[PDB]
Amino acid sequence: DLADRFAELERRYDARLGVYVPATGTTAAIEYRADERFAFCSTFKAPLVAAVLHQNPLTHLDKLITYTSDDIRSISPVAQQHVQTGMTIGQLCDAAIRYSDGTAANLLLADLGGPGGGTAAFTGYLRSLGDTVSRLDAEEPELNRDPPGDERDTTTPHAIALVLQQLVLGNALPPDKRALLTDWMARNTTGAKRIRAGFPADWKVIDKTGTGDYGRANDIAVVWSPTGVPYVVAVMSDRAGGGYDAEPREALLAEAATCVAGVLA
Repeated sequence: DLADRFAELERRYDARLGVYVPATGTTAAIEYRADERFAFCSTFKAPLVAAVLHQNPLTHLDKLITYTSDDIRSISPVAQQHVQTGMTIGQLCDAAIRYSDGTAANLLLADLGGPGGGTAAFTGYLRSLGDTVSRLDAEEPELNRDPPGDERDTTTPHAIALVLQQLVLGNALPPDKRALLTDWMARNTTGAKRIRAGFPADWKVIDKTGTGDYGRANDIAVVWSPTGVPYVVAVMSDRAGGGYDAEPREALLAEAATCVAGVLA
């Protein structure tokens, strides 16, 4: 009945909802618009940190990266406070995952692929994980603003779930690197009202959110049942009918996750 429940969510919230939960050995795949493109918004910062971690020795995380206040062209709660100091790469990975800092992400992009090639190199990193569908094309903030229907800066819940399933559950990062990506997302500050709110509090929830224009509200998560069985949950939504300033409805994501929690019970 999962289709009819998800469709009622789309009726009630006036939204397009995309859900993908990969099949496990015990469970079938839960999928709803799972192969439609949704904007990444800030969800790309999780694989972005993975890409930085993967390409460099843990020594790189202590390289201090300098930037100005004019480099702050986006919501940057943490970077905001060093508009001349500089941060260490590990702290940008931190700010980019936990506070969704936009400046952190732009700097992490530049670290990854240089001044002109950050989004191509990020995209290439996903390609190397077997994701041939996702694309990042702009930096912060333009990547949150592409028109509905535009393929630029989009992923699919299917693609980003499979990517996530390789980063946290798979062997895409060495144990220590994997451990730090898992740490940052589990200490996220932004996801309380989305997938986390839809899952019973003794399931473990690790996530990275994205929010953008056209009512875009995303959460990608790995969750662990009380007995430790891991599931990956990608929930993406937009409310494009309302125009660029349409309000995102976090509660839609929480509800999606509640349905997911009820079939993985």
